[PDB]
Amino acid sequence: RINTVRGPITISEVGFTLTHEHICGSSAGFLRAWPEFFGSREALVEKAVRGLRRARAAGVRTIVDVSTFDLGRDVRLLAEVSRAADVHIVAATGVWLDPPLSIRMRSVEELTQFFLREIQYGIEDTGIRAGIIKVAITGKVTPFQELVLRAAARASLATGVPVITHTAGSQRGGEQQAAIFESEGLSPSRVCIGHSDETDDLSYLTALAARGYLIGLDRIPHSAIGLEDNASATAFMGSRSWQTRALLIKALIDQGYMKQILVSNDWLFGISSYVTNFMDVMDSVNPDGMAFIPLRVIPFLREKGIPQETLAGITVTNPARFLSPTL
Amino acid sequence: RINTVRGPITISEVGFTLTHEHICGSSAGFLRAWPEFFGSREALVEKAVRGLRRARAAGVRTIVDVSTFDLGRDVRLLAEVSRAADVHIVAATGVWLDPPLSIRMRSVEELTQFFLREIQYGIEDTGIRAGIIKVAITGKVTPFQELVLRAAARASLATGVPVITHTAGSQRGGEQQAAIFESEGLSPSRVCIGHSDETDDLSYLTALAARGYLIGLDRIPHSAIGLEDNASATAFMGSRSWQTRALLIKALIDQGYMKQILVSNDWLFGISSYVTNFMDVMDSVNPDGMAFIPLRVIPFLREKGIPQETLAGITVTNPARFLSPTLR
Ligand SMILES: [Zn+2]
Ligand SMILES: [Zn+2]
Ligand SMILES: [Zn+2]
Ligand SMILES: [Zn+2]
Repeated sequence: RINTVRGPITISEVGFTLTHEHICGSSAGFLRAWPEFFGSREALVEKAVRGLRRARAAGVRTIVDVSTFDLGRDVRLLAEVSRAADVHIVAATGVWLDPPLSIRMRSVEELTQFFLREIQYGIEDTGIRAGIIKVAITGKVTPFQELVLRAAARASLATGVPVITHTAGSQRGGEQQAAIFESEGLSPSRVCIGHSDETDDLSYLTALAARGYLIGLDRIPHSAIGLEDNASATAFMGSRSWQTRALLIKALIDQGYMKQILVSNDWLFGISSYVTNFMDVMDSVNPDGMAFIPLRVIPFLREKGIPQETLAGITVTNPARFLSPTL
Repeated sequence: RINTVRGPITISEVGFTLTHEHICGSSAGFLRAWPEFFGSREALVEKAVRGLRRARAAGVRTIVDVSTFDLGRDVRLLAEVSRAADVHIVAATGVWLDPPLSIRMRSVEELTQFFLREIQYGIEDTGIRAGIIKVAITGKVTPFQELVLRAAARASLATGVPVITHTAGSQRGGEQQAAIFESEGLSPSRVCIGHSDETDDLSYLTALAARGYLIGLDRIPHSAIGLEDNASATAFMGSRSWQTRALLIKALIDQGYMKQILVSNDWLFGISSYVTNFMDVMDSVNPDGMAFIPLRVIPFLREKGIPQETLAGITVTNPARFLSPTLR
């Protein structure tokens, strides 16, 4: 069974899954301290519920919210929006790219204990347990990021929950991450090398898929094409089209690696960790929000001749095998 | 009136005040997410209540907890410990040295609105209003720290609540802060240049005092000594004696600026923002905790011939004048 913000669910219940999403991208404590940054907490909830409901109508049954403590994960927000939209949400532990001093001063042993608290006991005082461990690196894995990766591996080995990575910009990084994970004895089948759609290096992608890593092609709608006069949009969303990103899905299928593909949007319904009003920029690029994958990408890939059964295995079977805890 | 974590109090109720203290030095959300780092939340509360009751029995009536959002300020923790210890606690807004992306991506106008929120409306959903604005600088003041200082000056000018600064480094950080605050139209009498005991540069401190700034001599027990095999120690503590720090208090009094002096410990009862068990290092050096000022420093100054009324001016009158919201 898989832990969600509404409690444990069976594999059969998981359904069509978006494996890399966010309700809100923020900072620890920030939503609670300055909700008016988002208009109000109520407005944010409304926007998230509407948008998750549209994804539900398009067939989405589960999302994995890979916001960590330092991304401002508010598991009570997740629970309220999950219940109202009636969509499963898997919450995360781990460490992203903005750890405060209380996190980045910690040892690998301490970080391991923190991840285990969140997986085995619960997040804060809620009893809601994390279903995945999220880590993030910047180009060259820093000494601290390597501690985070080792603790993630150790916590995955103790609990069976999988690890999902943020690979910054387009600098790849999967091979450096995989080296550390394997030095800890972690199976590649418990790891998703995320944001792998940021690169067109098919040799790089295929070699990781061949080792049994899951490949996250998970920022599919992000594109700043047409927004070249907005430097912050280009930096965040890139200059490649969504079709370019989506065609990597086809490319890995064609190389025989359909079982290794996880697809998502990396969307959110509010964001404070970047420039002010950036949510409006994203919303103008992709009005479909989290429904972008079932509404646009799935038909696109059918139109390129990929069988329905193959797309169902990528959107249903792969996420379930990935999320089901496995020692 | 002055806002505390238990509501408004009158100036006469403030009493002997420690104007630069912390219940817990942490990071936003961290006490909620990992209370077992401190043993438990219950263990932290119990230690803080004992430490504050000890301070109260030594004469303290109010502390100013200058923990910002990014220092993990938990006003519910402060309210609980204040009620149990019967010691007033004034809470802070502002930005310290560890702003997350959601804070450090913000404009001066945005940070002004955030500080105003915490002073005028309340912190989080608690209704507890900040009574001071805390800012921190390093070196010669970074562009972001300058933005924070200006937002602080603007929030001070709109509300009358004072500003207290963390002055780090050896670049006479007080003068850079004063120039920025004065460019905004902020009165020096609304500003405490904190951690001014970190230097022995008396001419520098006197000159600031003469301009009307309050001088925070507020890390007196962090002087250390005896902890040479501890690197984290003298990197965060200091290599001076507490008596030499305390003699700056007398030096400024003798120059004629007793009413410009604020004295404190910069203590806490838990800390997660540095090395693990740094709390144990601190407690070993200063077992008096927040009672160090009244138990050690006030007797030391009395022995050096500073009169009662002068000591009461520094510990009761100066903090009341500083904290009372004043648009001048
Ligand atoms: Zn990411
Ligand atoms: Zn993401
Ligand atoms: Zn300080
Ligand atoms: Zn302090």
